[PDB]
This record gives sequence, structure tokens and C-alpha cells, in this order.
Amino acid sequence: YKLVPQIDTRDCGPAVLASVAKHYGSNYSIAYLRELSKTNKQGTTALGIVEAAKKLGFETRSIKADMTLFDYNDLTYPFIVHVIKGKRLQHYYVVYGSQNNQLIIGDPDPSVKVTRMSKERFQSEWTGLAIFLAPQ
Amino acid sequence: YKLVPQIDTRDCGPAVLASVRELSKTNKQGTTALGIVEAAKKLGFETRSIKADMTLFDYNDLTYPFIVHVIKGKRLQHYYVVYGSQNNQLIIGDPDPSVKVTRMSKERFQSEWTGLAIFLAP
Ligand SMILES: CCCNC(=O)OC[C@H]1C[C@@H]2CCN1C[C@@H]2c1cc(-c2ccc(OC)cc2)nn1C
Repeated sequence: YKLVPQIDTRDCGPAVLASVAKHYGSNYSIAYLRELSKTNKQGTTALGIVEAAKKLGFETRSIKADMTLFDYNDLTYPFIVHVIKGKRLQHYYVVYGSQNNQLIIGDPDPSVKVTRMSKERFQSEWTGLAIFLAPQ
Repeated sequence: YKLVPQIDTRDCGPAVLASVRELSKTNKQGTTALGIVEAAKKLGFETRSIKADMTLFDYNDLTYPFIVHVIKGKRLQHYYVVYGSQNNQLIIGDPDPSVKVTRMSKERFQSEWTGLAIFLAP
């Protein structure tokens, strides 16, 4: 699971983006994506992630789902989620898949990176917003 | 229920801040929840933000009014004002000038809400 850790506090949005591109081929510098995604001091908005994704030639959709979303096997990984971690309100993960009760996620937090996560935990952080991407 | 409707598709954050003009690190995409907070702190507010679920509305302490981050269709950084939980239905304010204040079912609200609530007091 090819994931790009962040470094500046604000980078999480650019980072999940780039993590996604790598997977589906492309490479892209985070400072660039900062400027594309209109990431500012307080991270990126959900919107910013989208516009950007579109401009890298991605077919983007976003939805409000609930946990049941993960009961459906055609779910095309990877994709992005908006989550809340403690005081980080504009955080995001990459979702790679799910062997077991558990999700394979990538937290651009360089101290976490890719990791398994329980669904209780995930539910409790996840905003319901998912952003699905595929190349055009 | 004092609510200030918005004008541009971006003002929704400033608009909910209207809580009893033009500001606060609000860029071309509405705002971040972060921005709403900082701002609220300016204006002299004590700000508590938390991830909740619907059980939150089971709380008799619940200090209305307060703010929520919700998704409306493809408006991903939208927000409402929550005025009260008078029964199985909520009193909300949608800065969307075509909606403004309105009752809302909890199934509907659950379906739009991101879980994020931001509580303010002077
Ligand atoms: C600043 C004004 C609000 N201050 C505040 O501390 O929170 C408002 C109320 C609601 C409720 C009772 C007292 N206080 C905090 C309480 C609450 C509910 C919840 C809650 C947390 C998680 C939930 O789902 C996962 C649900 C509710 N947390 N908390 C702290």
C-alpha cells in the first residue's frame, strides 16, 4: 500500500491525494498539491480535495455513507475519507481495504502511516464522507 | 431563532457564526471547522467541538444554540445552526437563503450530519 506521509501540519490533504495517485500510477509533489487543493494553514477542505482530484484527471465522487458501506464487496479501493482525530478536525485517511472486522488505512501522520483499524474506532472518527476516485 | 442567510457559495460558515460581516479565514471553499473555531474564540467565545452521534440529543444539558458540520448533496463544507431538539425533530437554520430556519426529522439530520458539533458560549 503505497502511502505518502505528511510533514507540515497542514499537508494531510495533499498527502492522501498523492498517496492515491501513486497507487494508480502518478507521482506528484506535495507543495504542488498544497496549491492545487487550496490547502491553507488549517488543512484542506473536503471541496479542495475534490477539485484537485478532478484536475489530476480523476473522476470524483463524494457521498455521505454510514458503516454499512463496508458490507458491500464491489467497493473499489482505494479511496479517501474525512475523519476527526482528537483536535484534528480536517484530517483524512486513505482506505485500502478490509481483511476482518478491520480496515486497512493510511494515516499521513508519519508516526502512523498504514495501519489496521477496528470499525468501532473508525466509526467514531469518520464523518461519513467518502471520496471515490478513478482515472478518466 | 435569529439566523443570518448567506449570499455567496462560501459564506455559509460566516453565516452560521451569526448566532445572535465577512471575515475569518473563509476562502473560496466555505471554511474548515478549524476556522469556525478560531473565529468563535475571537468574538470572545468559549469553544468546545466534539465528534458525537445522535445520542448527543439525549442530553438535558444540551446548550443551544450551537453549530454542526453537515453535508448537503455536494456541499461538503456546509453547516447549520441547531436551535432545539423539540421532540423527534430538530430546529435548524440553513444559511441557504432558500431554506433558512426549519424543522428537520432526525433521520434526515443523521443522514446529513458529520458528527461534528461546535458549542459556543460568551
Ligand atoms: C461550550 C458549550 C458546550 N459545552 C460542553 O461541554 O458540551 C455540551 C454538553 C453536552 C453533553 C453534556 C455536557 N456537555 C458535554 C456533553 C457531551 C456529550 C458528549 C457526547 C460525546 C460523544 C458522543 O457520541 C460519540 C455523544 C455525546 N460529550 N459530551 C462531552
